[PDB]
Amino acid sequence: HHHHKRKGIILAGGSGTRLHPATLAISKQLLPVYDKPMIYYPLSTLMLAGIREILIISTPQDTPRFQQLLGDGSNWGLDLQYAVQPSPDGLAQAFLIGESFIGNDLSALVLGDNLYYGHDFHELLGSASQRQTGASVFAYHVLDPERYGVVEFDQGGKAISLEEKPLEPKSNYAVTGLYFYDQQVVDIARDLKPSPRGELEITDVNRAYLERGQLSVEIMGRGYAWLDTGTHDSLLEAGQFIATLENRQGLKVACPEEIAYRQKWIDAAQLEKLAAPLAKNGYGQYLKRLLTETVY
Amino acid sequence: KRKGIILAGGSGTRLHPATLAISKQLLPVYDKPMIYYPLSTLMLAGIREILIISTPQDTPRFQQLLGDGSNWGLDLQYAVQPSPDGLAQAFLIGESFIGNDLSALVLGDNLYYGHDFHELLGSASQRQTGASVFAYHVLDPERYGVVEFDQGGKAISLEEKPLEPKSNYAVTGLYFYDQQVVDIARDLKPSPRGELEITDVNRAYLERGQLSVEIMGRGYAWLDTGTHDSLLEAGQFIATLENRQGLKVACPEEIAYRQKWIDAAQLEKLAAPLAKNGYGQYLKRLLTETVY
Amino acid sequence: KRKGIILAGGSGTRLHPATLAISKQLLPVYDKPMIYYPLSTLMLAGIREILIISTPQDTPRFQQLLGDGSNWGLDLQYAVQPSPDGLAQAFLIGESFIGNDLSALVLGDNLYYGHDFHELLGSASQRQTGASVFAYHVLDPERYGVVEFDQGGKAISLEEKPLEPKSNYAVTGLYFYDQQVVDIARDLKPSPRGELEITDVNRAYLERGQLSVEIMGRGYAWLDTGTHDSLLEAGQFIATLENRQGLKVACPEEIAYRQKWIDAAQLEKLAAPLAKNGYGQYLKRLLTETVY
Amino acid sequence: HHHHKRKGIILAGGSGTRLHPATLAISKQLLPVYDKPMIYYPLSTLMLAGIREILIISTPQDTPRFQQLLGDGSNWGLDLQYAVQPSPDGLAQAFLIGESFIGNDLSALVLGDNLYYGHDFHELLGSASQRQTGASVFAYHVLDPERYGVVEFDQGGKAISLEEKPLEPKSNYAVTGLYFYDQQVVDIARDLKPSPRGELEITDVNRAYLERGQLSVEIMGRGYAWLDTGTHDSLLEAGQFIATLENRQGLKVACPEEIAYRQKWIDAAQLEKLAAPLAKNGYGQYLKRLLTETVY
Ligand SMILES: CN(c1c(N)n(Cc2ccc(Br)cc2)c(=O)[nH]c1=O)S(=O)(=O)c1ccccc1
Ligand SMILES: CN(c1c(N)n(Cc2ccc(Br)cc2)c(=O)[nH]c1=O)S(=O)(=O)c1ccccc1
Ligand SMILES: CN(c1c(N)n(Cc2ccc(Br)cc2)c(=O)[nH]c1=O)S(=O)(=O)c1ccccc1
Ligand SMILES: CN(c1c(N)n(Cc2ccc(Br)cc2)c(=O)[nH]c1=O)S(=O)(=O)c1ccccc1
Ligand SMILES: [Cl-]
Ligand SMILES: [Cl-]
Ligand SMILES: [Cl-]
Ligand SMILES: [Cl-]
Repeated sequence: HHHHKRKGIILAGGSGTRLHPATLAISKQLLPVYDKPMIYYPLSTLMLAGIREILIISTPQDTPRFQQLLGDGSNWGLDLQYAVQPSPDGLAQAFLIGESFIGNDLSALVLGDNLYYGHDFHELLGSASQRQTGASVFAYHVLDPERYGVVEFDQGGKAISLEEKPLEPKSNYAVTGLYFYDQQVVDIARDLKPSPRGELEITDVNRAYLERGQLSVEIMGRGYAWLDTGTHDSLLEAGQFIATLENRQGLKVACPEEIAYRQKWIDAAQLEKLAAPLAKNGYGQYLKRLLTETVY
Repeated sequence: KRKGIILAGGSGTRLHPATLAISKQLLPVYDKPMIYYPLSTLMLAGIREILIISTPQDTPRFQQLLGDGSNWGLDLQYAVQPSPDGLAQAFLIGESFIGNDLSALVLGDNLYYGHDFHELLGSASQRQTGASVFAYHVLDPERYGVVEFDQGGKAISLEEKPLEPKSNYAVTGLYFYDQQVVDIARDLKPSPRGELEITDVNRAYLERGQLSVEIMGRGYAWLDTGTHDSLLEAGQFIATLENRQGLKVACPEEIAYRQKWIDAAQLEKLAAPLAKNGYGQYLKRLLTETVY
Repeated sequence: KRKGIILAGGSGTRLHPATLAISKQLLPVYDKPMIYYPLSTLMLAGIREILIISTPQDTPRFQQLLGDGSNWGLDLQYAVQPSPDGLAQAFLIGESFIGNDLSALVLGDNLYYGHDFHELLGSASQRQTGASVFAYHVLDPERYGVVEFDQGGKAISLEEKPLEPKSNYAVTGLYFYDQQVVDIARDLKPSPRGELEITDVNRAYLERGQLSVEIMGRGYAWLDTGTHDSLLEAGQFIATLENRQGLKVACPEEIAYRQKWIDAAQLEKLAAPLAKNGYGQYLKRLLTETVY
Repeated sequence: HHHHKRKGIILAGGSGTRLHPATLAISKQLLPVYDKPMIYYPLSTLMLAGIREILIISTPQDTPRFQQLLGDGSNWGLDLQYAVQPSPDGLAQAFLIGESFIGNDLSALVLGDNLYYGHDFHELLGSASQRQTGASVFAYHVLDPERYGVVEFDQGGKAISLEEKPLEPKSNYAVTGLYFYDQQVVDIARDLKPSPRGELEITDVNRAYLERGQLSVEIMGRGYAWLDTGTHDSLLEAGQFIATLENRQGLKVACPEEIAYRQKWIDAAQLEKLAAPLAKNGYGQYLKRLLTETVY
């Protein structure tokens, strides 16, 4: 039968019991990093990549809290839809849950607990999303590559293997929780078998693209900060890091209102209304300052 | 016998958007939910029957977190504050819970630390008549109830958020009352800023010579949770203590255990669901380590 | 009468390159030089005659920083440790300074904080015979002198950096001795790792039943300065206390002032050269504020 | 009479009494930021700009400590010379003190207490130093522009005024403590008169270049961190910021040995020797890892 843009997914489900009891009353991706909820950072990340149709995947328990926080996205020039993940059966599951949302479009997956910062981050995202076929991932040098998907490179910089949490990592380059995919991903994810843990592995997805000669791995250099939210200690460092940048600059990191404003998905009048309910705190005052300041 | 209340109500829009999705006192300070700290404080004071007051939206979540308390040897109840009309409203909402008993109120977002905290709370809770509060030296007393002392160290006035504070001594968020507080609370009128003021309660006792203001010395940490920057500093402070010591601040299960409100067997069971993380490992280690 | 020693000697190459240019105990923890903290500790213990031992390179700089002590009502002297041959060498270098008197040793990079620290030090310094030390629960006891206690709480062994620690109780860097320590130090032989061990001194008193090990409870902060990460945590801990309180930890001038070793007029003069910064402003405010 | 590259200056003199008593025993620029002395960061910054001949200006009291720390630079492929600043008479004084060092060459001034971090920092420095005439400065958005030299821009992005610590800043763009100059600077600095404070102002120097149509002002964007070392509080945040980046990555910020190595001012054998004396700590172990790791 005859036939004739990129959608975003934020996976913000269960971190199981790993951070209990801190996370007994709410999901991790609603905990604040400094002044804003965690999910603002990966959300702003998708927005920075130019993505406006976004699916937020969470637990059944917490979907209402995400919905209360973010609405349908139309205040920030977005359309946000919602899906639930009954059981934390792995990251690749986002594509089965997100199958009808994705449709026949390209996609991007971002972990709902991943924080990024740096210069020309916009352009780094822009190059990944412009690649219309294949998958694109980012490799970041870390102290503890054993905890991550690890990329092995040959002498000419070419990616030649991927291993999920190897005990003896071939390099210190970890695959970050930000992923760009073409229209082949749903089918790749549908045919995965659970790993020995009992999860549908994103690293198997990425390996399938690697075996087709269609995985781009770009370096996210050391001049970027890819922050750890894995532990209570790392969470605290993430808050301190953002607080230090924000107090130094009088500018915010991953303020979604700002990113919409600079993308011109919202205008001055719209942003002025969003500042009204928050006028008596620093966040609404910050939104108001953005209306009459040129920031390069 | 003394009953406890934790007022863990709404902090307006002051910390939005971080508190949009959920109330402050369910956010963590480092490894545990903020409310673990004031709950632990009441438990250290020997108080086992405790009323938790939160917004109507968040009461299910406090309930889900803490249950009826029986697993930690407590008897928890729950009640709602529909609107943030002032801290003294705790005694009106809590009137039937209190009954004819002595009471203590702690604010749901106040963190305490220090040597002999147990005996400081115990000397306040043993005082069967009158009211006991604590005064603590702060940088910014305008934000609090401010105690003025005469040259003999005797408290002579209390002012709520004065524009010109008389000293740097702030009343902490921890209050012990006798059987008169309910009746004093019932007679309160709203202040200029629309609230039933805990400070007017304390002023009623001060006017009868019945307010014991004890100094919480500079060797105690009373931590600030009122701003994003201070919520952060507190996490860092707790983390530095717990990583130095291999011991936890305000772990309710440990406090129950050392009060002997639960025995070894029950603590073992509590450590089971969390066995794979540090928090349950910590509980397990408490069974066979002597900590002075 | 009891004399003090601060051992502020070399920490090898362990923290290089940060300590290449200058010794650790002249680096700041937040607003003040590390040594202000242990010096303040000795002063809180009532000790006014104090010997500062540093490397030969850095003694001029300790001298330049602190002078003879007379401006703060102290009597400071100085001596050198040519090589880091162990903490017990303090008593050999310090032999003639000590004379026939009681002594206390504090390590130059140890930070203490807590309620009733004054009375904890005072009960140790009042014990005119034997030796008093403090045991503190830590995560990593292998790094320290480790106390083992029997079931009655009585100390029964000390091991320096054991591979298999018997408890989590570390001996802190703060030691009170009677008139026997010099003679015990003189008889020490170097350990396998080439040092005159403070732990062998304490073991000599333990074998005579003369070692008082008191618990420094979990409500005290004994902060770690041994790593870059811990030096940082300490700055953050001090900063959080001082910014919350508008009061300083281990300001020597305040301690002198409250001991009444200097009077109002002398404190005023001390606040003059620093008047344009917070540290001198702080000193000036101490003249006309009552702090309990 | 007939005639026929860029030198660096680090100003690391007195911060007066402002941080006393912390700075009573040593100068500020020898205090560590996390694991390394402060002066390593601006030094590495000059090295990143490709500058190998560098003059360190300090107090007479502390010149030996700087010399003990850094030597003559030949271990790191540099030549380091030393000068003293008897009295803290302003930043522009570096050019009178440095006059014979500079000679007839181009120059760069960096404050000895300035910390920078970000992606493509190398390329940002490269563009400033390639400009062979005029001066080049960097403008950075900050919360407290009143404390700094402030750049005013017109509607087309063009710099039109500079004011030193204005009470009512025309923008939030502060001039950073990193400056590139052509051969005119010594003469400009010689003819300055002290300000009402009694200092030779770097902002007057920069204004003189602006009045000649020869000041380039480039934006150092918000994706860079220009950290504050002005206060005990900011110092502590600077240490936390570096510690968080370093523990996350297993890579160092402004390790001078590394920068020399990557510039190829030193070779593998030379770097191996520099690791020998530090082998039992993390810093020497880090130098050793750099010998057999490819880091992009
Ligand atoms: C610091 N960054 C940042 C930047 N650069 N910007 C400016 C910006 C926003 C949108 C566009 Br279109 C181009 C520039 C912003 O408004 N908020 C930001 O957080 S970032 O590009 O590194 C970043 C963006 C989104 C999430 C996390 C980091
Ligand atoms: C550090 N403190 C503390 C202490 N002291 N203890 C020991 C202890 C617990 C219960 C009892 Br009856 C006696 C001693 C504990 O198990 N957990 C603690 O967090 S504390 O008394 O300052 C404290 C207790 C509760 C909440 C906040 C601080
Ligand atoms: C916070 N502490 C402290 C206290 N408590 N005081 C008050 C004080 C000082 C001297 C005396 Br005689 C009695 C009380 C002070 O002036 N400075 C302090 O730093 S402390 O006793 O825990 C302490 C003292 C000295 C070094 C480190 C901590
Ligand atoms: C994080 N940065 C950094 C980087 N990028 N590098 C890598 C690098 C070093 C030299 C060259 Br030629 C090209 C790349 C490094 O070895 N150490 C560094 O600190 S940086 O460019 O932002 C920087 C360099 C020097 C001082 C402060 C920051
Ligand atoms: Cl980079
Ligand atoms: Cl105290
Ligand atoms: Cl204690
Ligand atoms: Cl940028």
